[PDB]
Amino acid sequence: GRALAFVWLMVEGAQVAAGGVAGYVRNLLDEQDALRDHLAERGWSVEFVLGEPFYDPGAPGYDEERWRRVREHLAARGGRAVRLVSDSDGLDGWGEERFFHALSATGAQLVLDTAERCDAVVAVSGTSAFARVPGMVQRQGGELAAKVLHVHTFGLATHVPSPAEIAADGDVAFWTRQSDRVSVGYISRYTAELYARTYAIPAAALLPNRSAIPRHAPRFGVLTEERINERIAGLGLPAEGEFVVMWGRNSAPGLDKGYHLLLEAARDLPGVVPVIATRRPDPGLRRLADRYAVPAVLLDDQPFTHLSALLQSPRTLAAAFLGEAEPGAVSPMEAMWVARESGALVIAADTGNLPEVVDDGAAGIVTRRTAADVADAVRRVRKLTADERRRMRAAAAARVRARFDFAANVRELADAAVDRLAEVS
Amino acid sequence: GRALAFVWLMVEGAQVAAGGVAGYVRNLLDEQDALRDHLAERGWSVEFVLGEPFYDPGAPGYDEERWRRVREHLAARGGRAVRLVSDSDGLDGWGEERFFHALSATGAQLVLDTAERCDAVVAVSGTSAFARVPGMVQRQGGELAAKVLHVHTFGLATHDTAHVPSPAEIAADGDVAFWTRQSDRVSVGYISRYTAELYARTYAIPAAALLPNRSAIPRHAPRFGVLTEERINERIAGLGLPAEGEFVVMWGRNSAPGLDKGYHLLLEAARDLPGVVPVIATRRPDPGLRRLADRYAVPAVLLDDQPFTHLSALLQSPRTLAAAFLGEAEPGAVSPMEAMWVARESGALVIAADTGNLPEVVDDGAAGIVTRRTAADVADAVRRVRKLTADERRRMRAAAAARVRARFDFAANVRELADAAVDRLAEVS
Amino acid sequence: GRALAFVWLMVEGAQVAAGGVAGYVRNLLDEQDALRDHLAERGWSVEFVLGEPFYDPGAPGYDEERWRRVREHLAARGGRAVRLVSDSDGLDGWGEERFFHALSATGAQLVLDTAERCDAVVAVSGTSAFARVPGMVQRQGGELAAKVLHVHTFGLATVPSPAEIAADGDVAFWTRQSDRVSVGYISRYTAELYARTYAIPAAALLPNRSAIPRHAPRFGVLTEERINERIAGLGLPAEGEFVVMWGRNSAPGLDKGYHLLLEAARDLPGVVPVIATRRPDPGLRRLADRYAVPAVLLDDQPFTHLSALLQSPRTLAAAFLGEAEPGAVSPMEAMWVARESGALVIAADTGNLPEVVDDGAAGIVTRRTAADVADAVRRVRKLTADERRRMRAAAAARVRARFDFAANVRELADAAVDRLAEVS
Amino acid sequence: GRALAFVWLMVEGAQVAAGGVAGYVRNLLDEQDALRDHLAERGWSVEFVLGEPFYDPGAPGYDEERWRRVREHLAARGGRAVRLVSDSDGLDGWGEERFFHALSATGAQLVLDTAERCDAVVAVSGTSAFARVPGMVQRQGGELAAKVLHVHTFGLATHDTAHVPSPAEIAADGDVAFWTRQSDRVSVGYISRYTAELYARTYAIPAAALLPNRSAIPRHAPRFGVLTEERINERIAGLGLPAEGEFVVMWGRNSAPGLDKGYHLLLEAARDLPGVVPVIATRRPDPGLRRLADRYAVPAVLLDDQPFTHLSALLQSPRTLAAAFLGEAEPGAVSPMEAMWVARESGALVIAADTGNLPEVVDDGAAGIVTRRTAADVADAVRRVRKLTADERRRMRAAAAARVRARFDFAANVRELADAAVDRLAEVS
Ligand SMILES: Nc1nc2c(ncn2[C@@H]2O[C@H](COP(=O)(O)OP(=O)(O)O)[C@@H](O)[C@H]2O)c(=O)[nH]1
Ligand SMILES: Nc1nc2c(ncn2[C@@H]2O[C@H](COP(=O)(O)OP(=O)(O)O)[C@@H](O)[C@H]2O)c(=O)[nH]1
Ligand SMILES: C[N+](C)(C)[C@@H](Cc1c[nH]c(=S)[nH]1)C(=O)O
Ligand SMILES: C[N+](C)(C)[C@@H](Cc1c[nH]c(=S)[nH]1)C(=O)O
Repeated sequence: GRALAFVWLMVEGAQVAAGGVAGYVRNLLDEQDALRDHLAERGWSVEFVLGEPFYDPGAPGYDEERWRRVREHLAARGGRAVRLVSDSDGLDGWGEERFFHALSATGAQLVLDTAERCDAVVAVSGTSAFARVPGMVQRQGGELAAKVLHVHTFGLATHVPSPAEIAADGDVAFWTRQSDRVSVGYISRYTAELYARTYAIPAAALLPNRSAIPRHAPRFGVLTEERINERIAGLGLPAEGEFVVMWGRNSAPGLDKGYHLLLEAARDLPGVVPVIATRRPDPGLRRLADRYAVPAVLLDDQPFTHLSALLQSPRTLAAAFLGEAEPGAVSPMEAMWVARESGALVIAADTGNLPEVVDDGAAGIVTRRTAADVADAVRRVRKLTADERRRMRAAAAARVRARFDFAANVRELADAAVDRLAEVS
Repeated sequence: GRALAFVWLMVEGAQVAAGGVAGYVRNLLDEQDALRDHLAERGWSVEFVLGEPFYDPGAPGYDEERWRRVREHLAARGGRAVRLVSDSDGLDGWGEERFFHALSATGAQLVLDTAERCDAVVAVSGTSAFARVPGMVQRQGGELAAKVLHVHTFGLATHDTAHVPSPAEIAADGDVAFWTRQSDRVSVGYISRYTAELYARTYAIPAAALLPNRSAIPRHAPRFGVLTEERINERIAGLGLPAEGEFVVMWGRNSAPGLDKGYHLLLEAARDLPGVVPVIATRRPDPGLRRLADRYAVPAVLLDDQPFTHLSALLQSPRTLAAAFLGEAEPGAVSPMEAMWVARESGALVIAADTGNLPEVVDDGAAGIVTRRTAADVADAVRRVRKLTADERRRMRAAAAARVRARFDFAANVRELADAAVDRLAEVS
Repeated sequence: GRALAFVWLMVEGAQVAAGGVAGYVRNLLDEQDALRDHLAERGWSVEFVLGEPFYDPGAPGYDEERWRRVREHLAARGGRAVRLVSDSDGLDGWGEERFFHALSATGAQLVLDTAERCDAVVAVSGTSAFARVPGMVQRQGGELAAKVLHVHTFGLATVPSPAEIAADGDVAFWTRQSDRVSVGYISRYTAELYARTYAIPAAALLPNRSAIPRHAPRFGVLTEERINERIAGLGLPAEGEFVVMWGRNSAPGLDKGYHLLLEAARDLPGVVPVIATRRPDPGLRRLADRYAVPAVLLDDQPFTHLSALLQSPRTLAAAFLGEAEPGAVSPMEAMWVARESGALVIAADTGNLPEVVDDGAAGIVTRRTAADVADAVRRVRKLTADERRRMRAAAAARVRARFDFAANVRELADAAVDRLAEVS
Repeated sequence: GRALAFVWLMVEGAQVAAGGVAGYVRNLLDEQDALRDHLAERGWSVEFVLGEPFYDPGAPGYDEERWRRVREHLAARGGRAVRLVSDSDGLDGWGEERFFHALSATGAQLVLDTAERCDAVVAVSGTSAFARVPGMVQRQGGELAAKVLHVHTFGLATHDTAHVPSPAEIAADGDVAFWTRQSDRVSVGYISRYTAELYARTYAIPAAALLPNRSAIPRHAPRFGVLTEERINERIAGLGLPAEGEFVVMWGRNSAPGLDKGYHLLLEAARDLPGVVPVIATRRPDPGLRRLADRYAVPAVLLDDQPFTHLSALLQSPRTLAAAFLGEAEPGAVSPMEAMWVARESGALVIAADTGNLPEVVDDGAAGIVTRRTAADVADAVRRVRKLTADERRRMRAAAAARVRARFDFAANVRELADAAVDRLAEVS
């Protein structure tokens, strides 16, 4: 009576790796053995089942060898990776009604077939593509469905999504209210609040699946001053100036990252040099800096090795996250973590999950989204004594360890799911 | 800037009539001319448009002469009735994804085509089958969509039935809830206290997106006339009622999946009620209730396709103890309102289940008897009606009649909807 | 490279048994050991996988014990039964687009999961509910899909629902498009019909021909003692030569033709129609009296009593007079149970009926008029006892040769294995 | 009994114009008055109704002034233009199941709403997106459906593309093929020899359900006028053409996931064609063609959003050796007919892929050069054009122009459609 399975239903991560869902799957597999050991102590024998839509080898980001490494990793542990029919051509990984409906039907199939051979199943489904899985299983699965707890995560349609997304998320919201076995896995304090209010999700049906980073990954290593300086040598940084760093996607219609707010505020920050690394070159930001006579360094297509060096440089005053609400950005967590010994302190807008990340001012600086507010937040960082920066840097590093550690947060999900199984049963 | 159209998207009401939606269409057509006069005082020239799915002549409740009268009534006033494609047989006024999707698309079409030839449109869509209309119009209709205020109304997917709503119902009502919070031009018309609280608590719809469309009856309709004792006995003489016993009356659409009208509860309770004769009038014959009555050895009069003249007489007869309404989760049933009103002088008192809108109708017990949905509770409710003091029987009858006048008057409630829609339109401009 | 699986995708037959698909599943499992033996000698180790939509225990025909038996039968043989999500409540076993789409998606999933652990798969899918399975596997399954041969069987739309038309049009497209997609025809009639109606290439038509399990006890030869014992309660006249018909009542757009025999009996002195319908038929009563025809009209009769009727030396013929049906097995049953005595078969010239009676060599073909029926009966009466011997033997041999379930499921397996080799 | 409507259900042609369907709508409207006169002689009074899916102003090819012109053109003749709900954003004239199902439902609605006010309707539906309209009308429309003859036409799901048609395309065209066989009132309008043979061989459609709707051009349109050498040079002068080299011209909608126009095949072949300059004018700019030309070091001139005046000049210039049409499976392309006609005096000869309707257009080699769809064959085809004797070049140019006159004249071919539909209408009655 102790065979426990986690079924991870993910739109990418094995055959294809091209975004945040795939990173989640990879950190998951790195944590599998530790999670197995942890749950053995609670008396469960854990296996992992991974479900991913069939991809065509010509899909963007397809990697036959990554698929093979995933399959071997899970098989070596008595788990399995299963490619799922999605009534599609295999080139995308997203779609409309037909894609969502078929992939949810076969994701549900995988859950029930896993329930057939196990004693208990935690089905962790992600995105609108799998949002119908809980209702399909719980409506039709009979005694097998009563072995399953669903945790559906990674976004509910927010108030323009497609009709397919609206309907699928409306379906999972219905089933979360309807069934004791359907929970929403919230990725942040912000989405837990949003979904309770927006979808009338009951508190008892909200379960933590909180976004985090894998703190021990090599890409987060602390760098020496010597290595920092040789990595940033080709970035064209000025010999003088305190850097305030931002990076990410270019601002877009409906996606204001707020880079312009730093450039505007830098007008009133003598000795501050904005350093902004966008996905692609940004002529608009160049024209804005030239108009304001602000000496910004504007980079593009920078690798994280180089952002980390920038963030760690003693010349770097802060890292700024000034964008509109996002539910689960991990970039500010990466900044607080790689700067654990030197460099940036974090300035965060009061939107989305950012206040939670900087602990509402205890591990970083919160600002409203205006140039004057951002200017005042920058000089609040400059005003800190060396000792005060040391305390806030330590607080930010501790906050990542305490709240945004991937190993702890997936353990938190598993414990909550196992606890909820017992309570429902 | 004066041509205002109400577009009513209704799953029945002209070719087909079986339940409350069709009664609603009859009610608004009877009130249309008065509504036109009233809205003209508020500065609008009002036209009515009715969209109903094409039906096959084999459909239950089909009457092509009713379709003729409705189409001609509307045409004589410059309005129109329009039969709507729903990608189906036409043999049923419900369906799944294909039915909902095609009907919402063509209902959306009718809205936008009306918007193109008018200055403003109030699009009143009813039930999950049309719940996607607001989103289809507002997503794709461009400038024509900006002339429309949506009011989506009537029954919806809920957590209050043992039968789980279909995926199509769940998706559609999720879609319209999304659009109430996404669009200034998408409101829901609550038909009852029960649906209003459901919109806020289940669907998280903001209070500003709620508009009144409260279930009600046309009190002055001749079919609600008080009857003489002679005319009562005349009408019930051909119903096969036993010479002895007191009647508990029920009527309505047959129970079906997703629609538990609770007739079986009265039959069950009647084997503990020795002098009680259930009288159950369903739209269609119902062999299933006959098997239940037989199985229980319950003497019950099971009727079908009864005209309201005969139901009214049954409700007013001194031989009738009660009329019972035992639906699992009525969103906004008007039949208990009809009983309270037609019995204002004599006859039945109302027994109502403690679910859906029924407690609001009987004023939580001041205007009728509230019962849990079990055979033992229903039997105890019949006994409660029997044991009332004379003063309490008179008081409850008067209170029920007064509640219909104050809360469930169709002329008042449809004017409330229309005044709220005209105000909301002014707000969004 | 020797692991072969047959994946049978069926809307019923384990959790639920109500119609012909369930009977097919039951006869197939009885034949599994023989098929395994037969295919082992062709170099294949054979596993059976059964996929059926999840049913609720309240579904009509639900039997938890039949489900357990099928489960044990397949597990004992290294196979499995798999219940399939169909995005439905589990009460029906049929539905619309949502049901067809989900059930085909998970049917396709079961095929591909089977292909992952085997070397070759024959995916036998049935009815419009699984008709999208070949397309979903072959469009998206990659290298796993190239291990699969699809045989889609049990009906193409020939007024069906939009969902049936679309699903069957999809599989027709895929049968033309893909070397790995075949249509399993159940009769000579449907093989011709699908070639003409759906432009199915000849190389994509594969036999899955309807048949009966000849050796089932329900087809046992009865002594005259047992025959007379079983028909004693049927209210048969002391005199008269019977012409027997049985099956469903005639319904709108599905005329079984019972009235044609009653009308023809007006011109058949000494012939007594015996008609056993599913439910009582007051219309047939009204019509027998109108014509002063002495008919025996029965309802709800078990095959034990039908078989006794068909075997009685008093029975002249069994008649099958309805409009086109693609794969009726009732006339095969009549030809088989009368192999030693009783009825010879009269068949309308519709659907699979001419094939069944070998176009007159194993029975009497008739046009669907009362005069033709009466004439057909006269021809049966005219036959000498030696000609009746000839035709009864031809009819029994025809069932053994063409309508034997064990042979026809072997014929399917051999055709699919040959097709597999040819595609590689 | 004289009121006849043609309902044209078109995925583009008013709000949006990019390809052949929109060109057909334009040709049709210009020919409307002559069709009305001609059908008046056969006893019918004819109205045109146009249905096109709602588009957002951001859709490619959108022009609000074109929409207004079409709407006024039809209104002035007592007809109408109707934008149709398709349950989509309006950013694209295609989609999957949702788009197909909603647009077919509202197309069917427009057909039936037209049948209610007319005596007879010819419903011309185009492409897979409307292929379910005949079945939707005929299944559910009752007496109104009995006034309609359906003619379904244009591109469809085939086995002739490397990209497999989508499930929605396969289902919809399977559905119209079924209804063609099931209903006397459902025909398909073949636009080419290729689609006629495909209807019969792929979809088993009976020959009596096929009516002609053969792709054609309005030869007398001013845009097909012969140009002087001076006017040719003035129009080509602003296109950035190199001083030296002979041109091979292509133009059309950009290639897209289910639409391989073969532009890349010409750029490929040009690596083996030292004196040849490809000139490719796509509706939209096309970064990918520039990357391919750069990768191949081919000095192609890549144009976008060119007016037909300038394409005509390119095609007539003696510097132009050929116009190439290299689509994978054109159901009925008219662009080769435009080249054959406008170059009747000078300029291009036509190179046509050996697939789709293209071999029929060039009379299997008598009116142009047929090529297999490979780079090596396309380059061979260009060389074959160069090596023609003077007599054969002259003869081919004349044969090409004569073929358009004889087989691809729009005024004759749209009259042929209308006469065949009117004949078919009489037979079903
Ligand atoms: N005359 C008659 N009217 C009926 C019958 N069944 C239902 N109705 C009417 O149909 C309407 C039912 O509406 P409601 O009580 O709101 O329930 P709904 O049918 O579930 O919407 C009422 O006006 C009933 O009086 C019947 O058998 N005979
Ligand atoms: N002026 C102009 N017309 C174009 C362009 N691209 C396509 N067309 C016209 O659009 C129509 C294309 O129709 P056709 O050749 O049948 O191909 P389809 O687009 O695949 O239907 C023809 O009339 C073309 O001349 C362009 O870039 N400029
Ligand atoms: C099918 N259904 C969901 C059970 C509803 C549909 C409906 C009809 N009237 C109203 S309100 N809703 C019903 O019939 O009550
Ligand atoms: C999307 N599609 C199937 C590739 C077609 C649709 C179409 C547009 N015009 C015609 S004809 N068919 C196309 O764009 O050519």
